[PDB]
Amino acid sequence: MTVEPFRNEPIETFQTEEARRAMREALRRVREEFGRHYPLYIGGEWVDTKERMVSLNPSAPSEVVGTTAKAGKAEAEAALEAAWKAFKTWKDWPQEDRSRLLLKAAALMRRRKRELEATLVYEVGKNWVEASADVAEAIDFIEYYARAALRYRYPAVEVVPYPGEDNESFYVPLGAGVVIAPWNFPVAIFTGMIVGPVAVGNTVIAKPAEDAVVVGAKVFEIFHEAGFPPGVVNFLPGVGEEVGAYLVEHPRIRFINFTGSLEVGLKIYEAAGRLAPGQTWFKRAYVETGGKNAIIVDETADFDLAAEGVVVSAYGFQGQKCSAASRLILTQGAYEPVLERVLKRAERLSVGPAEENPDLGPVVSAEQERKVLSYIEIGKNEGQLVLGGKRLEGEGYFIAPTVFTEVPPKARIAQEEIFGPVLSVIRVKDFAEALEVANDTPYGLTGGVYSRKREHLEWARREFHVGNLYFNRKITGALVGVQPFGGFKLSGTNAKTGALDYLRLFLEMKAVAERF
Amino acid sequence: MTVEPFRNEPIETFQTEEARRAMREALRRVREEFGRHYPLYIGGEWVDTKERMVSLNPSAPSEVVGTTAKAGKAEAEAALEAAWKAFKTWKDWPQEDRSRLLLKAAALMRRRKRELEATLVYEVGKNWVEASADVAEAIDFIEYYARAALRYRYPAVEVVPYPGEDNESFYVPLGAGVVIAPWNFPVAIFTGMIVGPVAVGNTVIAKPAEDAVVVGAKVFEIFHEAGFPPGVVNFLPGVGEEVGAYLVEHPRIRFINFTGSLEVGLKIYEAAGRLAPGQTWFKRAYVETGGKNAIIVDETADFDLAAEGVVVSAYGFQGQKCSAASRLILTQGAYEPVLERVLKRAERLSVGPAEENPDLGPVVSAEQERKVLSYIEIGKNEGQLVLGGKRLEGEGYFIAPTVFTEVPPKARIAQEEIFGPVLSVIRVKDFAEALEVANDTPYGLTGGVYSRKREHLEWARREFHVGNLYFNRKITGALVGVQPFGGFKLSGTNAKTGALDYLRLFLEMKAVAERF
Amino acid sequence: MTVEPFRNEPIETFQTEEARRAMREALRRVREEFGRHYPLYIGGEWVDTKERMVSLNPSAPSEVVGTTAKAGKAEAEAALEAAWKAFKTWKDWPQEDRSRLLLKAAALMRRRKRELEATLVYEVGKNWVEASADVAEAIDFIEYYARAALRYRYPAVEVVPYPGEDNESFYVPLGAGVVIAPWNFPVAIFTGMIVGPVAVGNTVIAKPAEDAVVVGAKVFEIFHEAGFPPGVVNFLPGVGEEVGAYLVEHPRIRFINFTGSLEVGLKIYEAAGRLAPGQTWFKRAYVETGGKNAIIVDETADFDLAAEGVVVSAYGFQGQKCSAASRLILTQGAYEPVLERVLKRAERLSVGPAEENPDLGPVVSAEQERKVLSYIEIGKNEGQLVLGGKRLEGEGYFIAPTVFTEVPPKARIAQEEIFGPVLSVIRVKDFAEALEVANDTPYGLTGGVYSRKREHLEWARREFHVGNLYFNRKITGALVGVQPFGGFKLSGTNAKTGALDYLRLFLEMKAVAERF
Repeated sequence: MTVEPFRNEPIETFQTEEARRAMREALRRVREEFGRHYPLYIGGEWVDTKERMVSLNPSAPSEVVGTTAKAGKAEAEAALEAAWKAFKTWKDWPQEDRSRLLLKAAALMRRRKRELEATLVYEVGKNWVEASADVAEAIDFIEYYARAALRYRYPAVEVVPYPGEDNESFYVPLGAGVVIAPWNFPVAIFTGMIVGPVAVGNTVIAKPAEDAVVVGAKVFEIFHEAGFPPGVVNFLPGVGEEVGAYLVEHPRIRFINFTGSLEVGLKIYEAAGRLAPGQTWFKRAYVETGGKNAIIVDETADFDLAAEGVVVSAYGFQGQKCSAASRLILTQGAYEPVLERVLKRAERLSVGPAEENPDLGPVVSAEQERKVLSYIEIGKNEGQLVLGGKRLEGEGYFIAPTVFTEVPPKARIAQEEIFGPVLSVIRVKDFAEALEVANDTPYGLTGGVYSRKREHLEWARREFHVGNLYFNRKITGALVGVQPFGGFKLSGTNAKTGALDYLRLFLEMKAVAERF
Repeated sequence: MTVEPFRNEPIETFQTEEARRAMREALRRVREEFGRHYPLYIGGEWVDTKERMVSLNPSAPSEVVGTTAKAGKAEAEAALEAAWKAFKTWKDWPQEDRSRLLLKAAALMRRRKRELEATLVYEVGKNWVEASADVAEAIDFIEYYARAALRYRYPAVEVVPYPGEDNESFYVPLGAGVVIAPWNFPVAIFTGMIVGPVAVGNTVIAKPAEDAVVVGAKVFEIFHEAGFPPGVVNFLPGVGEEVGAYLVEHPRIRFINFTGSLEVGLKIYEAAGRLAPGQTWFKRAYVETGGKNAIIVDETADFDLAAEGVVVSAYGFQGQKCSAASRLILTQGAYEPVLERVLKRAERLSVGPAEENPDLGPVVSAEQERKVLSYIEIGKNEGQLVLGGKRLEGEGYFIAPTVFTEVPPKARIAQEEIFGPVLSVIRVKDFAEALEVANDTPYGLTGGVYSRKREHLEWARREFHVGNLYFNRKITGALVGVQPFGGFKLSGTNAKTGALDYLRLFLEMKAVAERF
Repeated sequence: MTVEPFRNEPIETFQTEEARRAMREALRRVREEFGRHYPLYIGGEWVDTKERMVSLNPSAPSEVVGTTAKAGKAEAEAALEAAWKAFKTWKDWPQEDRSRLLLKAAALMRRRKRELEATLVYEVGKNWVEASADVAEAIDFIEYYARAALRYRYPAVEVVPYPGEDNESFYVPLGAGVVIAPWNFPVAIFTGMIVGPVAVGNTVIAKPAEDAVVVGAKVFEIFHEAGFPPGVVNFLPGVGEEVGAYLVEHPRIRFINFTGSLEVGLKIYEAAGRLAPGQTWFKRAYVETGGKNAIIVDETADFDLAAEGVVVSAYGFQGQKCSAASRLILTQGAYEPVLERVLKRAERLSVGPAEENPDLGPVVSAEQERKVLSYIEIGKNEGQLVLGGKRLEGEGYFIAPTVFTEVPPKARIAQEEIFGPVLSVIRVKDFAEALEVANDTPYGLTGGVYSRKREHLEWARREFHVGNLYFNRKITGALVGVQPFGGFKLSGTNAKTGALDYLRLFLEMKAVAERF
């Protein structure tokens, strides 16, 4: 190793005056630039288009936070040509050189931390700490993948020798692929999905989520200053499925890296399985498609600790997380004690403009607002509404922390991903039943258990079928390197982000023998 | 390690009297066993059916090597139920226990080596050494995967620690899957495709190729004797696409491991990408789909060494190998010298009943014979026939070693996998043109270069785009452990068999954190 | 590793206002609970008895600090049955699970640090820092052994392979044993002696020292909350030798872990060597039996540094340490300079109620007071009393720092462990003679040398025969992991605590071969 061992970027808590002052300055700088226009980034240069996209402030939707160019099929094709042209030489860069490029990008991002956080606050409605955790995670992905990539350097494969021959196996990148990023972690996941494949020699065309095109553009400003060769990374903000569909079904797209809804993920995986006219390979598609995550609490748990972790997991970033606790499974002995504590804590949560650092900002868009409110109506017909369930005053998309009790395990609100501040509480007889209910959903991303009984925790370690399980702590905020992130079942293909194994997905192996 | 380091099983050459005596007795006993009936193997027991399948001797098709039961949808469903029931407990076996079971199976297979080789001679027409290499490779897969599986034992993932927490990541098997094996390596690949997934905790339903159902049954006799728990491995010989289609599209099949034609592989990959009604996961499909492999020879090569390697690569097992040299690319200076030597060597090759240990036995079936002969007719209008090109006298499916020269790079016989004793010779100006022609096919499995020029060899190491490349030696016969086997492009998904990476394909990762 | 690398728990110095405030609050909480009664802990539950034991405050013996139940043979038998019942399943727990249980216990103990320290202050008379070091050491043992235990996980033995066979050697725990703990480190050593054996699969019956039964009970409150399965750890406070003798001589006690006086240690080792009626194994007995530790100072030393280290080593916790400097060996050139400095420092030491954080609290009991005063009388007949040697005013067992000079090397006070604040100074001609005198005792636990001469230090490294040797620093306070603790000769069996080797003592090995 030529750099210090990996360490996670500290998440700013803003408990110091300096931190608060720095954030206020960043917020002012960002809003003073709400009128900025960000073009597409293709072949190492910013390319503008006739049509544009408008990004709004979810805390005040009548306020524009920026505009960007709008990519169509023509621009997607141009980006693909640039990506393949770049791949021809980028794949030959020594891994040490590619890793240093990533490290430079991380250093540049770290120096623009407050700016990016403030952009997240205004563009997607994250409060201060949620914003800082997002940017810190992005930095972590860059730092982690830069180091992990070196573990695959030429020639990395362990093989059995043979007399009179040299047998050498090594990894090579796949080619040019497309990244389809989410709006809930538009800096962190957007960055990770791009730099992971790029680190080992692939080139990428990235389509940011419509609701977060501005912060995505700022991330590309960092890639540009870092010096990635033209074509290695491309930025294509767009409206609708045009760009994404064109690339996913393209015969010359080598791989697809996607994080988003199951609905879209299913279509992408199906399309990737088809041989487009003239295609000369089997496409690889990696998809992370959300979950319906539960936290189980039994009668032996520290009820106050459990309540706190549940509230953080259920309402952090307004519950707009694939890892969010949307189900609370309580055994009979823990039902009343835990529910009472959860309600008392939840009712004290503040909701308002994200920049004022409330416990909850607004949901991301009018469409998201419509979906969450629709699920709330569905919930009133399946469970018992005991807290919230209403839209709050203001143009911003403010929704109150909501809790439904007596929810049947197979109810729609207990099975479908709402992606909003809505928690469904389910009462069960014992721990065995808690596990059965926890596992009975089409998903398997995150899960948690609050209990002091060792046998219950170890039982869950072996039987709570989720990719990321947490005991006596929140189930959100997986840290790069510490907790490989990815799920089972309909939560995706188990592409563990923030783990050594992630990079292997973007490599193929060659074995070369020479008989002397 | 608790066993000796892995070593490849020696391939018998039958040069000693002892080896010849043992082989003659084995061949006689197998022949005297002609007509035997082998049932299906489901849930730890042999289960017969009303309908049956017949396996013929390609060297004398009027002879019935044996018959087997015929599985339908009902039997497939029963096998799937047994496989999932077995998975529940098999996945919990300590890895050391599962690995010892594999080692036992390898010891049992080793003691039945001559019998298995003799069965290959009669059922699929392999001469003696081709048969020995096949069985040796099967033993190698078992020995290799038994050891490789231990490298993934609980808790195998390297993670970054975090204060006040235990963070443990580990691998777990996927579930019950289906294996669709080829007829050309019915002991080796059949075995490898099954024991790899099983070694790490998965359960399998195996469908042998129609032309090799008898030897597949004998491999299952070994699995049964070894003691694999009921349901862990299941044997389902069948006719047509019924069984395979039913399982590949089944909502309860977790993964598909396939080796065969590109036509079938494309259909399987597409089907695996769809969510069958009620399916609760994204299916994994691994496919190895053949190739159009070339050997390049330039003017600096040892022409005699090259000619020998080309003949072995092109005509071994009648060219019925995904790794077979079906293209010979000669630079201008090497054209006449190498072609003259190849023709002289090829015309001396003996062809006849496999039991006689000829250089070439028969092709595997009447349909395969028809297809190869059809391609020969096509080739006559594309290139210049200079050797063979016809069926020989006899009931067996005997085809003479065939050579076409001055073949256009884009001719059908220079692009499509014939899978028969047909070599297409292409004349190019220089090495650069040779590499261009070598890469210009939809495949990328094996390739070779005969040259003394270091710069050409190293150039090919970087640019001859195939998964398994060989210099100054044959391009067939990849050894387990020594040469990870798998290709690029339409040759498949690059699932490298006989390599540590192979087992990772049949595992998913879980990350569990406990905050103390 | 799944947790951060081991680090020693910092020892609180109470130099901050917060630390002092926290201690004062803990002291108040502890004394407000002086009326508490603590039962025995058997089979996962607190079990009370008719008879009780009273624990007194050595700084004010008329004040009761708590009462506990009193175990007899019947309770010892009940605990033994519970321990064996638990062993049957506890031995099968994955090591990772057992280690996590220890880590939980450490976290719980860390959260109750001040409470435990305050209990040590009131129950055994430790001043503030001595109390904090004790609790910190206990936490260290738990953290260290939890990690060290994983180094022995299945299958940990390195063996030579053999053809056609699997040869696997692994460790397994012994069974149920008894722990007999000391009163001088009633949290640290009490904890270490228990959790070490327990971590690798053994079960334990622990008998706390009579003078420290209350703090021992509080440690068990931690074990109970942590969740050790019923029977794994048992608490049996008792009076006299009844409980200890019954268990040590029991045919069903597998091992004995003891730390205490040589008198008792000799009897335990002798008893362990006998086969009790019906016994089916050779008992293992580990004993740490004190010492008569010396610090040598030659004429090249930093006299001020030496004097400070000597005073700390001789009078820390009133000299009631197996590692305490009870002999000061001075070469002629260092005699006057060092003795003068030692006397000036020692005469400034404060003595009084432990809660006021004096340099010295009271000795632990009336019996200890009687013993120390008796040795002081013996000393007046062997050496020259130059400092202290008197009981101070107050009901508390306050004894002044004492120094005898011109002490013959073979005098009783220069050979027998006083375990009180009594230092014997011996003058010698040169370093060679210093080593001879240092080695001429029946013990060999700790020792120290203050010198700047490299040749003298390295000479001592090779010839000062003690298990724990220190150069130019105090000879007490061995840190877990840093300084494996244990001695030679009559100081014990050299069971190095806080070292990887410690756990091996509680394991036996099995070798299993399978011929395939």
